[PDB]
Amino acid sequence: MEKKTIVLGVIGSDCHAVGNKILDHSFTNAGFNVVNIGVLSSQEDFINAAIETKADLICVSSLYGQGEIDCKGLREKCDEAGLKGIKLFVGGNIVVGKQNWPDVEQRFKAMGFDRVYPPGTSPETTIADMKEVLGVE
Repeated sequence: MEKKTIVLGVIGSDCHAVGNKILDHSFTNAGFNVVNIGVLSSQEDFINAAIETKADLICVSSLYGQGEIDCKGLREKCDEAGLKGIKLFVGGNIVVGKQNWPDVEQRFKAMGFDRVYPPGTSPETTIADMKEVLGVE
């Protein structure tokens, strides 16, 4: 519930000249276990890194570099049910497009067990990482 295993990949909370801050409210945040999963999103190799964290909040700020394969890879990590991380947060996802976004996650977000980060993340997004992923918002 009050899980302390947040793992972030690819881009993320660093601040890629967002012009806000550094985005130090996702790193430690609640002083929980801060671990990096790595680039790409490769859920299979990150299953071995799930032994490490065993992240409840599996986030990858992968701009479709994960692909719809590895997107459906984390659906299989949930549908694994062996390893937790039923709640994912799909950072980036596509590019600039929220209001009337693609048919990609129109159907994949139909289930949308995960949330999505805007094309210009803020910690308002990770306010929701730690919110909905504790259990509910």
